[PDB]
Amino acid sequence: KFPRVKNWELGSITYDTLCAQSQQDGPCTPRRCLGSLVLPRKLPAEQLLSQARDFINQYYSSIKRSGSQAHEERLQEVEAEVASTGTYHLRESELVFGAKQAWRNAPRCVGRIQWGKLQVFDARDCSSAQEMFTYICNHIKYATNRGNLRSAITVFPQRAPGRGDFRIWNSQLVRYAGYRQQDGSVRGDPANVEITELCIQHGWTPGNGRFDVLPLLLQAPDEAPELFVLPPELVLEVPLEHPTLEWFAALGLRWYALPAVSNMLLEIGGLEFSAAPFSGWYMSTEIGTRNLCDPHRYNILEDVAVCMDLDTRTTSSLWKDKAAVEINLAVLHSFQLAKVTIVDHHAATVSFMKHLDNEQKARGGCPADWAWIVPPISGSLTPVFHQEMVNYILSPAFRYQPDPW
Amino acid sequence: GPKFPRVKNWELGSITYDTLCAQSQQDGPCTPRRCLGSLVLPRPAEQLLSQARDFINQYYSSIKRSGSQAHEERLQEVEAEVASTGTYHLRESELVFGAKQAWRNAPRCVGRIQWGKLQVFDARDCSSAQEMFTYICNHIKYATNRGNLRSAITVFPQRAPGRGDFRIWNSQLVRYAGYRQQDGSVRGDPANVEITELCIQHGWTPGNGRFDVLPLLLQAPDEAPELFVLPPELVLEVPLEHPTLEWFAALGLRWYALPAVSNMLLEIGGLEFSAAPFSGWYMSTEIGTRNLCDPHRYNILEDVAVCMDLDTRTTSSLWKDKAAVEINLAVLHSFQLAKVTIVDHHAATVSFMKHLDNEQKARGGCPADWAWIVPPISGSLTPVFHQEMVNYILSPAFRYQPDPW
Ligand code: HEM
Ligand code: HEM
Ligand SMILES: Cc1ccnc(CCCCCO[C@H]2CNC[C@H]2Cc2cc(C)cc(N)n2)c1
Ligand SMILES: Cc1ccnc(CCCCCO[C@H]2CNC[C@H]2Cc2cc(C)cc(N)n2)c1
Ligand SMILES: C[C@H](O)[C@H](O)[C@H]1CNc2nc(N)[nH]c(=O)c2N1
Ligand SMILES: C[C@H](O)[C@H](O)[C@H]1CNc2nc(N)[nH]c(=O)c2N1
Ligand SMILES: [Zn+2]
Repeated sequence: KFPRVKNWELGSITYDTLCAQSQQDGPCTPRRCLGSLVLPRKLPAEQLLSQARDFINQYYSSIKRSGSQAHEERLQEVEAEVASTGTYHLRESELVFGAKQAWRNAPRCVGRIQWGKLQVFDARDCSSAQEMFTYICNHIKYATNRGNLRSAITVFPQRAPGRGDFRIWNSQLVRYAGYRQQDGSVRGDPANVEITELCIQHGWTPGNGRFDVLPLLLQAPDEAPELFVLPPELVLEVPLEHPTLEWFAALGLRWYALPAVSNMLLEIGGLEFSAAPFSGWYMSTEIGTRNLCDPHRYNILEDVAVCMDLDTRTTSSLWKDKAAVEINLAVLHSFQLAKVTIVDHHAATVSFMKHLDNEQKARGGCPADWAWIVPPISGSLTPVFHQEMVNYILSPAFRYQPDPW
Repeated sequence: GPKFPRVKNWELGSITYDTLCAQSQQDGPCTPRRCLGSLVLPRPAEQLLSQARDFINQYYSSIKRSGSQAHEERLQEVEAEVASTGTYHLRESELVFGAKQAWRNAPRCVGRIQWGKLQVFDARDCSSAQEMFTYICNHIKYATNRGNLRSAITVFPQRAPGRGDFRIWNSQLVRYAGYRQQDGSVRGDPANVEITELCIQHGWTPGNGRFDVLPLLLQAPDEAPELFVLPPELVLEVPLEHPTLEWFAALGLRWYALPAVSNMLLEIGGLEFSAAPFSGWYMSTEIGTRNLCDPHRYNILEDVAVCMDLDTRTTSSLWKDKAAVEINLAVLHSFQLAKVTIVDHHAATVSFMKHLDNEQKARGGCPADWAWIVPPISGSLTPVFHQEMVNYILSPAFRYQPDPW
């Protein structure tokens, strides 16, 4: 009736009962599993009222004031506001609780042990792209904290029935340019070709390097996006070198300290926050393995292998595996040297097992997407490989949304 | 778009639609509410007839005689036989076709580019445990072929009306003993503790090494199972050494050549072959990553990292990743030196991508279990990591079944 969940390394079993709290359908059916898909195909008063009620219930329960006078009266306010206006507004503490919960509920995040520690900036009094820019700079400054990174989210004004959304066009707050060449190849980050071209077209003067930090395209409702250059001093970067391989630094590779996602929608109690960028810190495999070694990213494996004089002629010398390990080591080494927060995939997955255990006792379950939780190198060397996981959508939630153009 | 799952490759940017999933007649464990794709384990007159009719239609399509006189005569023959006996029997060529199709349909197999090349040993005349042993030995000789391995399956009599099943008790034809020690530790393969203890219960005199080959426990209908020692000359093994680390040979590690699953049930047109062991050749990660490095298997990572002089006190030295690469390289190198067929995870996943493309054209999709297809080291370094996959159950199929004890 409820899934039995087993860890195959330790032989232990739990039962997920939290999944019964889901009211939002994923992509799978009994005929076929679509759990490996990156995006869903997918991309009213009575229904808003019930999501609103359920969330306010979640909130008064968390502060143990469930059933109290304040609880009853808050349910009255939400109802009164919805019945008259078709929408409502959260109190700041509710917002803070909802933001933490959305992160707690995020199935693709291996960093959730940290979920209770989140600085929430209320930017709902934002009324212009210029104001968005100031809030975003304050966030970057707070979060970066000279390398001692602190989790944060900034929440811009919710979507409203009448008008366009507040949006940040960039997928992250820091992104390196990707310049398409005559010969179809890319200079810089192939993942950002399209945003790079949008920036240029809205007036940005492009450089010509592999690691040019992009400007931000910020959009206030029903207005053209505006371009804002991040002051170079706010964007902490880490030059990559290797503990033992001297030539590695001569690759001139680097990455930014702050992973801040800015294209996801935050849904809390039926309300939708179309711009609500959040940041934590990197797990090294995001940089070392994916951003640098994906064939459709910086694609440096071969280059590194040749520098290592590895036998490139044949897959069976495991040249790819050997080069990837060294690149992941260089990332860890460099971030440690620069005193910038980072976590390796072993430490991260161990803390996630602890999180799974915490959540079992607290909530009777934890929604997790095995394909995203298990790291991109050394999967079975981490405890999460051997752990069964149930994936489902709880609300508050972070969600994908269409690109504004 | 088409009303079938859309399937994307994120490396190449290419898109397909899976129409083959419509042919699924059996539910997996997922629902709209929660994905359970990461679970290792899942869970007749009128029913049999339709399963039979379906398989016969499959057979006649595969030979392009769909709707033909022979086709309608076979259908009639099948229902008459079911009508008077409650069961029916496959023609030889139907068995060969059904076995290949069960392999082709197996979502957890990365080796399926080879599916059309299977030697099908028909053993449906077998009537004793002694004869099972002869068949199995012949299978082992043929499949091993002095290290030039050839895929094969031997099929024993199907399940019958209230009569007992043919079963091989061992989970594989080759398994190393796992001896529980006084201190609670295990000498040998911890995977095989239960089967080892069953062997001793049935009169096997145990050894005391890390790599003692187990005897087979074989069961003819309604008989206690009988014990048979494999003649050592039939069991090809590869001593493990490393191409540059000279001390690696001194570890005395080894693995057997022939991976041969013996506990699975082969289902064809409603008929159930409870003993139908099949074999191919290893992908190297199966030995060097899982069998040697799993914490609950030989668990050699630390020992090898110490020999390599790694810093095992901190996760961030990537000592685990480095040791695993070398163990994997030692597996590849040693199999190559010994002239025993093996495939590395790069070559294997490349060939699985070719298989995906052949099957798109031939059948409009391919059922695939992403968590199983992606190798347990170097995941995103292989092309399959970036390939979305649709998982569903087609028949003919290999299924898990209860242990006979
Ligand atoms: C505290 C440090 C954190 C670490 C080490 C971490 C770790 C990770 C990793 C490795 C991923 C997968 C990224 C990828 O493969 O591209 C991820 C995804 C994600 N994380 Fe975290 N996380 C952290 C904090 C946060 C915070 C503060 C939030 C929100 C408040 C968050 C919410 C999410 C969401 C929604 C995803 C999925 C992103 C997507 O689908 O594009 N995480 N996390
Ligand atoms: C030809 C060489 C082959 C290679 C390299 C290969 C590769 C593999 C690998 C790596 C696995 C996963 C094993 C694990 O993680 O423990 C697997 C599973 C599987 N393969 Fe193959 N395969 C081959 C041939 C075959 C053959 C001949 C058959 C049957 C006719 C077969 C059917 C299966 C099935 C049913 C599974 C799932 C086993 C289970 O769930 O226990 N494969 N294959
Ligand atoms: C807070 C935090 C901590 C550690 N890392 C990060 C960065 C996460 C980057 C996730 C980017 O995901 C992109 C690129 N690869 C899969 C794809 C999934 C996706 C698709 C869409 C439409 C939006 C989105 N945010 N994510 C953020
Ligand atoms: C033909 C071939 C080619 C390459 N490799 C192989 C070996 C496959 C061995 C798979 C063993 O599976 C076991 C051990 N790990 C997960 C678990 C799944 C499982 C469970 C059960 C009850 C039966 C079974 N056959 N498989 C076979
Ligand atoms: C197709 C497949 O689902 C896709 O490659 C996923 C696999 N697992 C992942 N896991 C994480 N953390 N991030 C990713 O981008 C991906 N990509
Ligand atoms: C819990 C998880 O499903 C389990 O550890 C799976 C993951 N992927 C796998 N993939 C393969 N090929 N073989 C396995 O045994 C497993 N184990
Ligand atoms: Zn699923």
